[PDB]
Formats: sequence, structure tokens, C-alpha cells
Amino acid sequence: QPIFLNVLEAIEPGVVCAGHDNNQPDSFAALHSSLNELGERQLVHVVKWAKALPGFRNLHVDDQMAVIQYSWMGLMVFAMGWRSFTNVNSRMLYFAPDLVFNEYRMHKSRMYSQCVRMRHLSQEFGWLQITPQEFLCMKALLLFSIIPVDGLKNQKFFDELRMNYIKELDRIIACKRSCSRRFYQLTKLLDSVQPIARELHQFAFDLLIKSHMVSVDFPEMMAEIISVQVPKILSGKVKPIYFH
Ligand SMILES: C[C@]12CCC(=O)C=C1CC[C@H]1[C@@H]3CC[C@](O)(C(=O)CO)[C@@]3(C)C[C@H](O)[C@@]12F
Repeated sequence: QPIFLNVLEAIEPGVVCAGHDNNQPDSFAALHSSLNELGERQLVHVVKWAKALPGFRNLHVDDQMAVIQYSWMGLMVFAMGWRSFTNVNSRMLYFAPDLVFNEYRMHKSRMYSQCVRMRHLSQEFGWLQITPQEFLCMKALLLFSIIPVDGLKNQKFFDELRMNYIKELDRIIACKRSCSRRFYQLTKLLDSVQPIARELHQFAFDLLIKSHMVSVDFPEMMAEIISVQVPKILSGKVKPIYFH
């Protein structure tokens, strides 16, 4: 009955700070430096969260790491939109308690238009009156929404898992106070995460290439993920799974 949701609610990670020094002038290098540090700290929590999801450890251990490394951008963007919605009504981007983007930061970060798309995504939680239970189920399904075109180590295991998480989603909708219309809406929202994720992937890749010239620092796990895993997505070897 409520077992699936009990689990999702119990493993939801808590607040992560970026460690940003807000006394610092808002500059390109300092902002993306803080975001990267934020990314590394969140990644640590995403790994632990994913390993505790129902059935995840049924995946080959090789596949476990890969789906986390391919889907983390979308997961983090989606969670960030939810944070922004529930904390500042999506009026600004709430990356962390200590790293809230206003319009000035959007511009200095040189990714203003991507931020606007992130704010639009954020605004959807509000437009659709997304429930915390729908949020949690949708976020779990994002973990299973991007894979190699030539499939994973144990692809059949991934397919049943993904199948069951879509089922849990229909269930959370069907257990609400037109399910058909809701499901269509939440799948469109989920799909909308991917193009955004793809823009940020491109942006981080370009930044990492010119890192040593724009004075932006990359913590270890990120320099690795962005030079080993992200190019596979930008080169089309790894592609999102779209509903529509
Ligand atoms: C997932 C993070 C961090 C954690 C978070 O709540 C939201 C996002 C989405 C935007 C990402 C940034 C967009 C460009 C970026 O700043 C860089 O590419 C730095 O070079 C990124 C990729 C750093 C970091 O990873 C992100 F902030």
C-alpha cells in the first residue's frame, strides 16, 4: 500500500549547502566554482539515495554507477526546481540556502537563458499543483530515464525496474483525491527535464574545457564525470528515454 512512498519519503536527502562565500562579488568564476562544489556535495547524497531506492541493487553494479552518472544532472535540476518552488515560490533559483540566484547572478553566470528555462520548469510545480508524493515518484523515475543506446550491462533488469517505477507513478496518481489527464501532464513535465539537462551538460563541458582560462574549479568527481560520462551523452552514445 504505502510501502513505496514510505521508502521514498524516508530516503529523501536533506538540505545541502554550497559553501558559497556571499561576501564575494558575484563573478562568473566564483559562482560556477560554488555550483560545482554544490554539485559534488549533492552527488554524494544522490549516490546514497539511489542505492536505497527499492530494487536499485537488482541492477548490475556496473549499471548502478552508470545510470547515476548519466542522470544526475536531470535529477539535480528537477530537485532544484522543487526547492525553488517550495521555498521562494520559484521566483528565483534556490540552488542552496547559501546560493540563491537573483537576476544579477543569472546574468553574471553567463547562463541567463538556461536559468530562465530552469525557472520555467520550477514554475510548473506551481502551475500543476504537483504534490510531494508526485514529486518524489517523478524524481525516482528520472534516475531511470537516460541510458546508452547500445543498452546497459543487464538491460532487462533496468527495463523491469523502470517499468515498475512508472507503475508506482500511475498508482500515486490513481490514489489521489482524470488520471488520464494527470499522467499525460506529469510525463510531459518529466520529458521537459531532459532538454534542460542537455543544455547544462553542454555548458558544463564547454566550461571544463576552458576551465584553466576562465578560472573555474572542478572537484574530482565532477571533472571526471564531465570528461568521461558527459561527452557520451553529448556525442549521442547515451540518450534520454522520452515518453512522447
Ligand atoms: C547540478 C547543479 C548543482 C546542484 C544544483 O542544485 C543544480 C544544478 C544545476 C546547474 C548545474 C550547473 C550549470 C553549469 C555549472 O555551473 C557548470 O558547468 C560549472 O562549470 C553546473 C553544471 C554546476 C552544477 O553541477 C549545477 F549547478
